[PDB]
Amino acid sequence: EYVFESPKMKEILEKIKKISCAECPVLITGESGVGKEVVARLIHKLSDRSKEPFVALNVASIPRDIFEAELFGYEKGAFTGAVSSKEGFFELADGGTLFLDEIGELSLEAQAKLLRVIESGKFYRLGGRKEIEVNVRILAATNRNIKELVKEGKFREDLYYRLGVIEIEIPPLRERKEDIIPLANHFLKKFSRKYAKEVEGFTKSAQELLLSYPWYGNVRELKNVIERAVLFSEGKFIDRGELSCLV
Amino acid sequence: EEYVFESPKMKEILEKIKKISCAECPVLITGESGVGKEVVARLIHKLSDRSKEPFVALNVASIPRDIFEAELFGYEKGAFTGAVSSKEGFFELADGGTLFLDEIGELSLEAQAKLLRVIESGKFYRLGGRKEIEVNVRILAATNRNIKELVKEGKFREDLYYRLGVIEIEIPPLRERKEDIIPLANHFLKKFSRKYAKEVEGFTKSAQELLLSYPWYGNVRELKNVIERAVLFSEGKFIDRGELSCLV
Amino acid sequence: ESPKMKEILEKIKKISCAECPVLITGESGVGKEVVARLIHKLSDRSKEPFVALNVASIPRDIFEAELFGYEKGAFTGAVSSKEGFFELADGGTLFLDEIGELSLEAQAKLLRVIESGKFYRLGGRKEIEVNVRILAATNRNIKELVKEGKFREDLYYRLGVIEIEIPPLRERKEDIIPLANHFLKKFSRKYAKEVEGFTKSAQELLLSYPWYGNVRELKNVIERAVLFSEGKFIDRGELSCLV
Amino acid sequence: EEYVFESPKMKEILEKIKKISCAECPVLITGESGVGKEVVARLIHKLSDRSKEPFVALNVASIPRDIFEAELFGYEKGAFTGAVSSKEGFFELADGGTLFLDEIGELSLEAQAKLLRVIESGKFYRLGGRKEIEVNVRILAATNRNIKELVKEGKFREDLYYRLGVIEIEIPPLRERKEDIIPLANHFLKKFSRKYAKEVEGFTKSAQELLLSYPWYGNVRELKNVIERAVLFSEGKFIDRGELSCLV
Amino acid sequence: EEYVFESPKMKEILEKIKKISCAECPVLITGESGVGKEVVARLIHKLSDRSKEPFVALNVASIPRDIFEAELFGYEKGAFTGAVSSKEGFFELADGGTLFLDEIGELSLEAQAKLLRVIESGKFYRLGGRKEIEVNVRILAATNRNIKELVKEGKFREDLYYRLGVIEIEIPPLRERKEDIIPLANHFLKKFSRKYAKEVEGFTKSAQELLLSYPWYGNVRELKNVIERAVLFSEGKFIDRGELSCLV
Amino acid sequence: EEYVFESPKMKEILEKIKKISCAECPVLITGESGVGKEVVARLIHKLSDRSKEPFVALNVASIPRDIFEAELFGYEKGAFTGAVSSKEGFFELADGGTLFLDEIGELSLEAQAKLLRVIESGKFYRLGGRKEIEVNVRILAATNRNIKELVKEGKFREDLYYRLGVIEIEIPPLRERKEDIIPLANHFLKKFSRKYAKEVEGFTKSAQELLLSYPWYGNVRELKNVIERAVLFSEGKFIDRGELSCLV
Amino acid sequence: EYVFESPKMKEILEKIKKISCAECPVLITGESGVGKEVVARLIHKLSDRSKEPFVALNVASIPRDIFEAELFGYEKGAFTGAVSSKEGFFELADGGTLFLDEIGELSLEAQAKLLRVIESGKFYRLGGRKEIEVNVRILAATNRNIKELVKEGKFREDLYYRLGVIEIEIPPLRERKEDIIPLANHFLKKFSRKYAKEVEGFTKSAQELLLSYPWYGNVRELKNVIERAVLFSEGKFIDRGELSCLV
Ligand SMILES: Nc1ncnc2c1ncn2[C@@H]1O[C@H](COP(=O)(O)OP(=O)(O)O)[C@@H](O)[C@H]1O
Ligand SMILES: Nc1ncnc2c1ncn2[C@@H]1O[C@H](COP(=O)(O)OP(=O)(O)O)[C@@H](O)[C@H]1O
Ligand SMILES: Nc1ncnc2c1ncn2[C@@H]1O[C@H](COP(=O)(O)OP(=O)(O)O)[C@@H](O)[C@H]1O
Ligand SMILES: Nc1ncnc2c1ncn2[C@@H]1O[C@H](COP(=O)(O)OP(=O)(O)O)[C@@H](O)[C@H]1O
Ligand SMILES: Nc1ncnc2c1ncn2[C@@H]1O[C@H](COP(=O)(O)OP(=O)(O)O)[C@@H](O)[C@H]1O
Ligand SMILES: Nc1ncnc2c1ncn2[C@@H]1O[C@H](COP(=O)(O)OP(=O)(O)O)[C@@H](O)[C@H]1O
Ligand SMILES: Nc1ncnc2c1ncn2[C@@H]1O[C@H](COP(=O)(O)OP(=O)(O)O)[C@@H](O)[C@H]1O
Repeated sequence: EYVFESPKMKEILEKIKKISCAECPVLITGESGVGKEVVARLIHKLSDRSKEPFVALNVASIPRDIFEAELFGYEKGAFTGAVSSKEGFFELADGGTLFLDEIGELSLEAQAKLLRVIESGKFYRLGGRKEIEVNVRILAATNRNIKELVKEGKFREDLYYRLGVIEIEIPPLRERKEDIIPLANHFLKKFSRKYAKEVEGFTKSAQELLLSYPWYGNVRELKNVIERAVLFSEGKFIDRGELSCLV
Repeated sequence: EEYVFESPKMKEILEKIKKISCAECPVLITGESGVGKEVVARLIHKLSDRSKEPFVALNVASIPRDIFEAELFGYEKGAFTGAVSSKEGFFELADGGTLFLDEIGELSLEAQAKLLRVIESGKFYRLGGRKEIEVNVRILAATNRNIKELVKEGKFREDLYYRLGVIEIEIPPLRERKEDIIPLANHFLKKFSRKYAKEVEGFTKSAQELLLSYPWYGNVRELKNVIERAVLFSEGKFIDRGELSCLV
Repeated sequence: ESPKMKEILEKIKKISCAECPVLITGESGVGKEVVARLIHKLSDRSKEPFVALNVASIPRDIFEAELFGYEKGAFTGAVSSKEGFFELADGGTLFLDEIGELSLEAQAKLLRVIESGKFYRLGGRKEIEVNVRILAATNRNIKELVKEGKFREDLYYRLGVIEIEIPPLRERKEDIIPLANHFLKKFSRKYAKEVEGFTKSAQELLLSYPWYGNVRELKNVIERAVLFSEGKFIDRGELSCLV
Repeated sequence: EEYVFESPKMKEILEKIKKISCAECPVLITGESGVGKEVVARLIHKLSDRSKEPFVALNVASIPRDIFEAELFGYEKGAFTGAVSSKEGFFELADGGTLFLDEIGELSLEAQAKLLRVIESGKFYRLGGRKEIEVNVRILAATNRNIKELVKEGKFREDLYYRLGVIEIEIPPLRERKEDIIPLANHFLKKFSRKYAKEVEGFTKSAQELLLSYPWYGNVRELKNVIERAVLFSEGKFIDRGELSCLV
Repeated sequence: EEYVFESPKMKEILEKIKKISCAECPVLITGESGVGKEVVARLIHKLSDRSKEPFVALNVASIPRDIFEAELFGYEKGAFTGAVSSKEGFFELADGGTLFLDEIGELSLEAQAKLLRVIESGKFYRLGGRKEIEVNVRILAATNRNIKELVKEGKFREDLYYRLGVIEIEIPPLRERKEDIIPLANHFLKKFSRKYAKEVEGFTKSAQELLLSYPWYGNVRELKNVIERAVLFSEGKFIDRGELSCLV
Repeated sequence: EEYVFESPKMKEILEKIKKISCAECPVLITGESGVGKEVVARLIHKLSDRSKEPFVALNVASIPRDIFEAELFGYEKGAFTGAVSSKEGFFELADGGTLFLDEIGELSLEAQAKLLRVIESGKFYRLGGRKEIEVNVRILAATNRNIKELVKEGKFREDLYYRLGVIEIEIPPLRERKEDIIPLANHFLKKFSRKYAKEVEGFTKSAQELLLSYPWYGNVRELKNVIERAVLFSEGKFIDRGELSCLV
Repeated sequence: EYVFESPKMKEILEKIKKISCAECPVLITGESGVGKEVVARLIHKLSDRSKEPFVALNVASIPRDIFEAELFGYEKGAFTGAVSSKEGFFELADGGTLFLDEIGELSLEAQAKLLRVIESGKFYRLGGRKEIEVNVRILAATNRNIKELVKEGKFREDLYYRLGVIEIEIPPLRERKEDIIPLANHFLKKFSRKYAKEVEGFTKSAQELLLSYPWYGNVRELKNVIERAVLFSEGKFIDRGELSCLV
């Protein structure tokens, strides 16, 4: 039950419905805390392979050394800390969608490998000899500006274009004020039920504030700001009171 | 007897703790050295649902940056010359209970990440390989530095900030909680006057005003030590500008 | 269908029935691979395997390693012997994409093989023997690198025997439109779209557009159009905006 | 055999040492390289309520920085390297007794931090261990460097000092306690005389003076050292400028 | 195979390569990339008292510095390689044989020295070892650099230089051996015309002259190839300015 | 063999030696390069209560700083990077005898520090060991730098200098002992005249004046060599102004 | 038949003869290939222990971190792999002449430890505990200027001077013209016999050329450049033309 009631969002939602029934890689960009994952997540549930696996893996939480192998996999002989070939996530999510967060953290080496896989659907295991071919619906995401990284020499130009087929720009909460009040209201519901609190909703005075806050964290920060406000809540409503504590 | 909270902003912070009771979202505590951060964590946990459960407090500074990512989590055998057994973890020891990471800013980028992954997934692996353990530990970070700043310095992962920034408590230095200095004074005095066996009863309007004026840069940490001293050299029941001045 | 590619299809044809290395120069996306991939199909060995490896998808140091194989502990971390991608491609054809990334050593080793067929698994004492069809394809200006001492002179020359310079799409106008269709046909065919073709309206911005990304960017831009396509045709609208 | 406390300050200190011994907070001893800082500590122990309990004393610079925390708190099976046995770390070795940490300023911020915790909690985890060890250690801190200076350079944990600077004892150099120079000189004279089997009964006043006109950059240490040197080169029953002048 | 030594100097070199045939004194060969050094080495081998013996030939440039010494001198167990049992090395491989070092210039310094010994004593130390390995190797080396300036530049050990150089052979470039050009040219053509099965027989005075003219900076190597190309793009029975110009 | 002390200060030392050879305190022999600094400690041995005990003489500079602590105090088991067995530190070697550290100038601030302990407590720990070994070694510290300076620079623990200073003993260059110079010059010419079987008995009057002028910066040693050469190129029964000239 | 028929050379030959009878260190300087090792070798053939072992050893071709251990030997445990206890070349050379060549390479700690041997004649087997005592006649040599080095702080001093005692300076052949022509004939004669060649000598034309060459490779270039000429030799002699190809 995810929210979509703003401008550029009820539009993106469409773009999702139209895309899903595709098989080319989608690229998602935006500031951390806008939906990227969610969006990617949906682009899956609607996709013709919704029932298929959704291997969503973070690129910033993984040692570069592990990742490159964690993803494509290895073969006895390239890893001196493990002997036995484990299938990379690619083979794991065979026929499924593979979402990589913060793409902008892929090795100039990983990226290359990636490209070859987006197009041929083929690749070699790390230290592999047999060409493994699979069926993965890649879903890039990132908070960083690729085009800027492309010039810095920190990212493959030809990898970007191939992902730029379907690109989705997620604008920050601060530019979807039509989302703050609905989302917030989502959250206030989640938590009010999660911590068994008789909290029904925000007051006008409060609703205003929520709309004025810049929400740097965006959707994320609001998620927290309200779990926090739900707990701090004393009566049935929330206004300038608990909120100001934060926002 | 009891503990000490009486100034408005703290009269408050106690409650915030009380409300947070029924929760488990990580908590980010911040105040100058000595302000009572680690005293709040401890209280948050005494109040959380898992009070009876363990409290695994670990100073992130009390361990060389190169061995933190070996003791917090754990260690998979033969990955570093000499391993008597894949190393357990403070995370694993704190499983089911609280894990109070003190002085967060002192986390290596590598672990800052590795923590994030465990704050969301809750699963972790000791070194290279995969997760094979289940840990249910409530994160409680406390730092005396300003997190936000560190974020523009790149020394602190932002996403890890907002993740711990679910509930955020900020302890104001003693010098702003003046209503606390005095009451916090007799608590201590009374404490050592016991442990140390001195007929000390209290302070003199003389000294009190002194205390209530001193800035206490190691707020409360200082106030505790200062007074532990002032009691040791006590002859008369009361303590005045005399025993404090030559010290403060 | 072109002023230079309808010609190249002949050099390829007049070559395939050969056995020496074929350099393939041109910007990113012209078809450097396709050509080679092709060159193979027409080669006396097209029935053999076509090992295709992206020089830059494997860490510099760890290359000669892979590409030429090593024995047991011939170095840092090598548990058990391995086969050089070359060997894998014995009899078949090897395609080294972006020859520009080969360490001055890899080059050094490459050459010797291309000139003797014999080499030494990295850290090996028996000389292995092979017959492989080398298909090099960079997008850089080797001749420069050579000067900047960033590439071996002699290596170039030996590869430069059969050089096939693929000009961009901004120099093959003849190919912009025929291709654009080829993509629309397949993309329409795949994404259940009732699209027939372009309107001279879009066929204009098309043949005009710089196409720095070459045939690839196109094979992309189109797929984007075929998706964001509505009716049966496309025009300045779809093509403009996101492109 | 005995001890020399005949100046104004020392005999004053020999009295604060008494008022303390019957306590248990950490005491920080400052003073140049020779004022007999250890001694003053060992004495506060021979008057303390655990005087029969052990007196663990270690030289903070006699163990490489890296092994220290490990040594000071111990470890078990495993650790970054070479750790293969359990060493209950010095601390425990003195549980109930007294720990003399020689020249603090050499501690690593890690150790400083880890220590500061033990001082207050009295509990700590073996490096690489999983059990919360508890001990009742009397920590006596001594250093020849100026801590406060160090705090500025950020070469020393602030709050650690405040935690040790409870009981601070400033032991001046010899060249400021003159009153002891001769009483002392005698003491060493008696001793080394006995020790080396000599007929040395005193110093001429020719010498009695050299000894007062020396800065003794090695307060007491250098004294004791000079004298013994003398008593050996001595010939008569009295030692005068003649023998000393070679040295002092 | 037929060797094209039909020039005034090359015809002379060959004699040298012959007069030199009866010894084992190291040989240093110098010339541009492709004037056929390895050839002249190979030939030096084929005419040497140890022709029916090995001829190991590695290209210093082909081996990354990380592994070369180890690749050339082998290593002993527990070598600086983090691997088990001892690997022999190209030197031993060439035992009794003739080792050919191509492009001597890239030889590391520590390397050149080691090499310097083997040339004298015939002994060397498996990387990270102790036993002293002896080998009866004939050394033929060559490079496309002018040594002296590397000796001067202090990039190439001096003494070393004066050690191989017992016998030195200068292989001029093609541009100074026009007498080889044409003959070479044919042999190549005859060789390719066959291998590829064509009807082409020779070159026209038209082209013959272009060939004699061209500078040939890729030396013989480019020749063999430029022609292999022609023989490829050959239609008629004779190759003339027509094809030769479409390239060179 | 033959001692040589006819000179005011030498002769005085020789006595300082003797008065000392009845004590087990640390003798900090001071002095230039080749002023007999060794002989002196060898002598302070031949006359000590343990002249029969071992005289362990180890050059604190012929042993690399990292392995120093190793060989000195000793090692336990696989403690450091390259440990295979339980080996005995040098101290132990000389247990009941004398450990003569030639030039404590080069002592890792750790060694120095770790050296102190041994000096006083007579006990020490084997690097990486748990047991506290104890020995009674007579330490003969022979530097040749100005310790006091090093102490300033910080390059020498201050309390170490004071623990070896108990009997400092300067040693005057040869330029400040013209008395020995010619005796020595003779004590040698003899030996070497014998050893090399030369019919040379002594120097001319001319000669000896030089042997007096010359400032022998290389001192006694300096002389020894220089006479040996002389004795060797010697012709007549006399070595005159000449022989000692073109070499001085 | 070793050559010594010129001024400074016939002179040094007299210094060698007197020396030999003497077990003292002897330093040897000169450019690469003047005869240092030859001299070092003669000082031994003439010493009162010529019948003894002459441990010549190349310092540069020996892993710096093994030298000492090689030199002084080691006792078990000395390092990982120290199974038994080997005994350095010193004990190898005992009773005779060891000969470090190019001294300037010893490590500081090496030069130190080296020293005490010169004086005491004792040294400690790496990680050893007993004093090993040998009777070796060190015969250092070098090509670098030690003096200059000491300054830089690369080479201990005492060791410098300790060896300085009898220092021998071999002069470049570019100053021993009198030796040239003689060396040549001895050389030609040699190879001319090793390869069964009809060579008898050189022509005035040749000779003059010789004596005109700087011989940067001093005596050790002349040795090659004659083996070369002796081979390429056609008739009975050798003139400008054959040596010009080299010189
Ligand atoms: N559009 C949305 N509607 C409701 N909740 C959302 C929405 N977007 C994000 N969230 C919530 O906010 C958090 C931010 O999630 P995420 O998708 O990972 O952000 P990002 O854009 O950085 O990838 C999620 O845990 C999710 O539950
Ligand atoms: N509000 C308080 N009431 C009573 N004691 C307190 C209070 N705050 C701090 N203290 C005392 O002050 C000391 C400093 O505690 P701590 O919170 O751990 O420091 P920090 O805030 O830097 O982590 C504790 O030993 C505790 O007993
Ligand atoms: N001549 C062509 N005909 C049809 N499609 C082409 C042609 N040339 C290139 N393409 C398309 O453009 C892409 C360029 O591919 P590739 O072989 O990798 O060339 P390059 O190595 O120059 O980038 C291919 O995926 C292919 O579908
Ligand atoms: N007041 C004193 N009376 C007798 N001896 C003393 C006195 N003070 C110091 N000493 C002696 O002086 C030397 C200095 O000792 P120490 O306590 O270790 O000083 P510090 O720790 O300041 O360097 C010791 O031998 C000690 O026993
Ligand atoms: N004299 C010659 N006769 C016939 N072929 C030659 C001759 N010289 C060189 N070649 C050929 O020319 C190419 C250049 O070879 P190579 O000996 O490796 O040159 P270089 O060592 O100078 O780099 C080789 O393929 C070789 O077979
Ligand atoms: N007093 C002396 N009488 C005879 N020989 C001496 C005397 N003092 C020193 N020597 C000789 O001088 C040399 C220098 O010896 P040493 O004591 O080791 O110098 P230092 O220890 O100062 O560096 C030795 O050969 C030693 O035998
Ligand atoms: N005086 C000489 N008499 C005969 N041969 C000599 C003489 N000097 C040098 N040589 C020869 O020249 C070569 C150079 O020898 P060497 O002394 O080792 O040079 P370096 O000065 O570098 O040590 C030797 O192999 C030797 O045969």
